[PDB]
Amino acid sequence: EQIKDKLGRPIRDLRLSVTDRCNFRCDYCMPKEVFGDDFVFLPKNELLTFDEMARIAKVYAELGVKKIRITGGEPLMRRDLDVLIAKLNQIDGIEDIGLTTNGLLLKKHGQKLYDAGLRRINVSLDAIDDTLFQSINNRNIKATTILEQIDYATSIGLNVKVNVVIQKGINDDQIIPMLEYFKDKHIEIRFIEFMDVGNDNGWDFSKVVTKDEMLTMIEQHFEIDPVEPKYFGEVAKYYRHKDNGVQFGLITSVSQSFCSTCTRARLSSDGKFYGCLFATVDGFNVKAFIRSGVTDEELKEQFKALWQIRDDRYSDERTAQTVANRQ
Amino acid sequence: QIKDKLGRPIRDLRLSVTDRCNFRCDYCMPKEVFGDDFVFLPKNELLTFDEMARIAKVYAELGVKKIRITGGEPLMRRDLDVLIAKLNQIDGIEDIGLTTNGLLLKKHGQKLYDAGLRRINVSLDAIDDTLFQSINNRNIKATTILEQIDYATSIGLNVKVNVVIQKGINDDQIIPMLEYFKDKHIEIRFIEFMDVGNDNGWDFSKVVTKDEMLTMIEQHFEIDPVEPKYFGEVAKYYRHKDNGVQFGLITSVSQSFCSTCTRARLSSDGKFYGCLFATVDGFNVKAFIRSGVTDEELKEQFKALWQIRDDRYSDERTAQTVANRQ
Ligand code: SF4
Ligand code: SF4
Ligand code: SF4
Ligand code: SF4
Repeated sequence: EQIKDKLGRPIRDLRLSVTDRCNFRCDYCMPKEVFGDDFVFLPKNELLTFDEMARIAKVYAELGVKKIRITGGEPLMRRDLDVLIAKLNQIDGIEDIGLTTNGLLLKKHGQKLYDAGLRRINVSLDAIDDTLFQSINNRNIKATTILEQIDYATSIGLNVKVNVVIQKGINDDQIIPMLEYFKDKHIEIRFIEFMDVGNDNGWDFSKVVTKDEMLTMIEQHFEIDPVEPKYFGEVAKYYRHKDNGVQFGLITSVSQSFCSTCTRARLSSDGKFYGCLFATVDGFNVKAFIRSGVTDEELKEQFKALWQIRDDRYSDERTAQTVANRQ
Repeated sequence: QIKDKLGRPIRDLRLSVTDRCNFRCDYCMPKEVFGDDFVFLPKNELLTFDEMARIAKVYAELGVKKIRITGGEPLMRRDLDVLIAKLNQIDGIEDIGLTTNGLLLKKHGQKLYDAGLRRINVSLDAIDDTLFQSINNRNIKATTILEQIDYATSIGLNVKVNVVIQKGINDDQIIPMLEYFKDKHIEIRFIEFMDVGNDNGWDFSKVVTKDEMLTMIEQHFEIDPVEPKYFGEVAKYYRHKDNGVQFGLITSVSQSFCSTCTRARLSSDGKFYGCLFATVDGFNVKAFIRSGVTDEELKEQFKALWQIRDDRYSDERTAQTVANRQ
């Protein structure tokens, strides 16, 4: 029931990638140069079905999983996503189901999602200036559009948090406007440090605004009290606006790596297992495993086996290398 | 550049130099355990200053740049100045530190300075005179150690103060001690208390975390964060907005830092440990060296001990505590 990996970390979260498609082409994720006109995405049948996803989640739930986060791609591009949600909403032990999206399709699908049980979403928005944000998504989408979508999602009863990845030299200046806009809207926003491994290969701080620097900027425009961790392994450092009372987080993904508390399992859109967001090599083929015909007991012992040999710790590895890189 | 099983390099050597002490702290060398009964290590079963020197030279070639002298109380070791001198003559040990309870600084502090000591850390767990004797159990007033800190400063020694905080015992010293050392222009640091429970996770009942520590301080003081002085700096630093004196908070438990841990350790009886915690007896350096061995062979041996190191005791606890809840 509680299974731990080789670093003593229990399994708690399941990340389900639902598609390899996206409606954006953001330079650090799906740059046009690689996913341009030529690129073949997965054939529809090479994706896991909703039934398969639900059966996988049922079994991980028996091994201690309690949260599932839906990702892609842009998840909202996957047709009938609401059916997935309904089926995950029927699984004992799963207490939270989240989704992250760029939000463009929230007016089109939000209600169906909500109807099937979706209550929380994370929206990725890397800027609030329209011209900057188009330079980031590369698909001519205005930030104003996404603001509108966020307000729709809110209006229908979704709780919305925003995630912002900051790259020094690109969206530095988005921090204060975005803090402001979402303080107004009583919405929790979170600024994430950019992860970029140089040639050495430790962390490339060239760009890279750390939590510490970000904080220096913030405190000059807003008056703030830190907010004590709700629980023990909690990733984001939170701070409160004295006003008001509205929270925002800072995610020290590079300056202060958190592999020691990382309880996350991942299934990719092509149905393979990964024990870390980074991975150069193909994972165990869960998809082909279950398609060969297997019992639930068989699946469960395989997921258990996969977690018990997990020792991923990519960021810590980059931190140790970075330190070693001071010869 | 030699690295361990977690890609951590060797950069720091901690040289324990005695097993003796002039205090008898309840939490460390209580009179129950180390009474007047106790036979400490005989002179001859301690590493000599020459083997220590020898071991530093070799570690230095594997990348060690810093040496911290400890023990129980380092200043009870014989002619500590002669060791400090020899260590100071090795390329390329850049730094030598020493942590003491400070009692003997008026006695030995100039000898040490003359020899090359420039930096020290004084352990002081209280500033209140009554409380403090209840801890050190040898009738030593905090004020006595304050005075030693002052003398050490007067002769050029750069001083820092380490306070470990336990919840039921120490709490109320945070603020007075920040006030006293802010006045004197001395960096003080408050360390979180490490203590494992039955379930083998952290025990927070005796902990005042960094985060809670900061709420007590921000009330009494006007404060700014201070950017890490370098990636993976351990102590979180803050400064008084007037004045400009910095203090530190060390998050032992609320945030394990095993991933940056580059510390090799040698005990008073001459054993190597890769971690401050460690049940089993460590590889016996004193017995090795004392047979017939060359520098190249010593180095090979240290190089091998380090390449096989996987210690991460605090992360282990951290992960367990996450597993326990629940
Ligand atoms: S929207 Fe998200 S998934 Fe799509 S390219 Fe941008 S970062 Fe990637
Ligand atoms: S780098 Fe991988 S192992 Fe570390 S916190 Fe991120 S997902 Fe977890
Ligand atoms: S002074 Fe230090 S070594 Fe001596 S008993 Fe106290 S804590 Fe232990
Ligand atoms: S617990 Fe051991 S490995 Fe971890 S930082 Fe402390 S001494 Fe180093």
